[PDB]
Amino acid sequence: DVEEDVKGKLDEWLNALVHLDKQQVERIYEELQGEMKHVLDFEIINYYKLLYTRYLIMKRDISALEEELDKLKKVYKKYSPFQKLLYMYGRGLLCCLQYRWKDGLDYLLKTEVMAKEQGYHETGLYYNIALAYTHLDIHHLAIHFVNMALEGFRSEAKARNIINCQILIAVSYTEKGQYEEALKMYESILREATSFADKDVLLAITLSNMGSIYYKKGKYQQAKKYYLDSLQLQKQIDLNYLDTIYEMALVCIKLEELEEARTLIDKGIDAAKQEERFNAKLYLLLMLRYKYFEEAKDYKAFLENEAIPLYKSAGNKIELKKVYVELAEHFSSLSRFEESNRYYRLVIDLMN
Amino acid sequence: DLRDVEEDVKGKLDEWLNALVHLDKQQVERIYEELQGEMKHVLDFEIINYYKLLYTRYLIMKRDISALEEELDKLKKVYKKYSPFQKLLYMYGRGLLCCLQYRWKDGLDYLLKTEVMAKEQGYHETGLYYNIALAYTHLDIHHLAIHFVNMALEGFRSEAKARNIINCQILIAVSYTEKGQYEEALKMYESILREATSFADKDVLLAITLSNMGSIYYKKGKYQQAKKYYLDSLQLQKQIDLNYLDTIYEMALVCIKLEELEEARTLIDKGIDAAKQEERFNAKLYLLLMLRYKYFEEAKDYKAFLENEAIPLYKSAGNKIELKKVYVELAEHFSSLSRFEESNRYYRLVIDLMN
Repeated sequence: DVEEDVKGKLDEWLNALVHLDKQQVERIYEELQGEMKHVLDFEIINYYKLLYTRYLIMKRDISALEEELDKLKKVYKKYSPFQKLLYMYGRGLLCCLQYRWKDGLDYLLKTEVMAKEQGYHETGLYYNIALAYTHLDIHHLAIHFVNMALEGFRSEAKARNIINCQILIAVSYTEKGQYEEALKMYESILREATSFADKDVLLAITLSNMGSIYYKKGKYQQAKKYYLDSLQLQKQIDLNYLDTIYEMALVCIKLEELEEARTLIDKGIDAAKQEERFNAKLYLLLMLRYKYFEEAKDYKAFLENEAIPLYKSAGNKIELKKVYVELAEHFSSLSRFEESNRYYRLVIDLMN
Repeated sequence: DLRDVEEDVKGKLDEWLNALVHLDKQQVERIYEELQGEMKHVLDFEIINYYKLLYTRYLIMKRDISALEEELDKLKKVYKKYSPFQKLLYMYGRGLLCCLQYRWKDGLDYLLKTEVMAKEQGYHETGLYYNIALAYTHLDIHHLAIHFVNMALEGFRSEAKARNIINCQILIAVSYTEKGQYEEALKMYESILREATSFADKDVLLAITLSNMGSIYYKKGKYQQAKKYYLDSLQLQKQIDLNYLDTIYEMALVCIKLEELEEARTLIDKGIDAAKQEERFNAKLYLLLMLRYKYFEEAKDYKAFLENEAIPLYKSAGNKIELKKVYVELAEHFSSLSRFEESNRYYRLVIDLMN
């Protein structure tokens, strides 16, 4: 009977896990570990076990999540409709963390239809669904859920999530649509003045995209300022950082600033050798240096003997296509259209 | 009085809806002719337009594209002020319109918005999921195609509609075929060979399966098997339609690989005359005509037909899939005539269509 407070304590831990109050999550997680050893009601135990999976995604532990999620898998039959709900939710987030967006979406969609049946709501769910749809390129459905997520997030007055939705919205309308509508969304982010944790991380991304938008619009001077501001906001060395440098180095070329361009390129290269995680990005910067600061004779040489054989290792995306097009454009520029056709045909075979 | 006249019409309109959703052709035609004698009595703006949107679905079922536009272009400006369900009917009809016109990318765009409106109104249609996946198939986006058939599949399962369930299985095996997994697709088609016998239209199910199987044996290299599966498919094709033109076009290619040109030459002429009759087959008519010129007409005449008739036709209608095919043939042609610069030109054009 005394474990009915733990039942309520498990519900309190649920609130801290939904609104992501990490300071409250940790104190309850510790308090429970001592009290969870005594209680032996499996509708109360499996409650904690599933909330732990929710705790694991907050602690970004994929491996431990996979372990536990596979354990609860067999016990799924005898769960409560709400406990059944949490399992489907956890696997969705797992696949999202494993970037299996199609598999995650299936789980997250079931997570929605269960929540509706038993009359349960969580604003984070809509966001994840929207993030799922977005990362696998379904625009209309992504926008649908990200609005409902945004509506709920405004009612909860959490500015961090507000921007996250606004970023997604602006990104989607940028992928296929007018930039003037996407720029105002980014502009709305900058005007926003509620200071929170890692707001500067979001602004770094916001500025990075605006730099890209204005780069496509031809407005190079403005784009460079946005790239510059982004870089100085960036505190990491992640993939998003190497992108902005590569993009900014392009702007310097457009603005007849080959010195600043090469400097940025060299820094990108030096920062890319650091890890094998972005080994692909490394050669993108090399190609850029051969293209503008080396002989075209050597640029072709690097593309044929270094670039192409590198992307034998899962360069299947734009990277390998990029190398083929550049070579194709190279020969057709020298009016040597035969070799140009050869590489052009390879581009078609790749985009099968 | 006039008031109860409409009350019964609304009921009869809702009945016409379910017949148009569950595809009851004999029931659709029945209510359709009945409504025409009743719809001239009702004058309610809400009810009249409700009928007009439903009438579009009739035109889709009757596959009357030329009349399908006129009804939609008549509503393209004012539909925004209708009831929210009338919008969904408009977006849906417009979506399938693009599909019937082989503008799948545009069709998908409308269908996806239709699904968004579906969730907004608390009303979904399992048939919609299928069409979305069908559009996703022609766009070669198979991972999303598979995503939507599974929703349609489980939808069709709960609705106990075993016939449409098979349609999903066929579509699944199609994506697997394009995904390179030929063996798992064949074994999937064999399972349909047993399932087919349970339905009335079994002969049209076999013709499709035997066709798609023959296509797999064609991609493997087993051409002698390819013809046998195609021949059995054609022998069941007693109805001249889209599927007929697919089988007879694909078989012609098989007779080319088997160096049986005379039979291939015969098949094309039969397929050409078939497509000339109904103008819904213009896409495949000029596709069949390209085969006629590629092998049995001189190269210059083949080139002339591509530049002056093929491209203009596939440019008028946004049938980019076929326009891609024409560009490659022109690119490969000039490449043989050592006119690489003009060949190179078309290679740049075909890449733009893939982005």
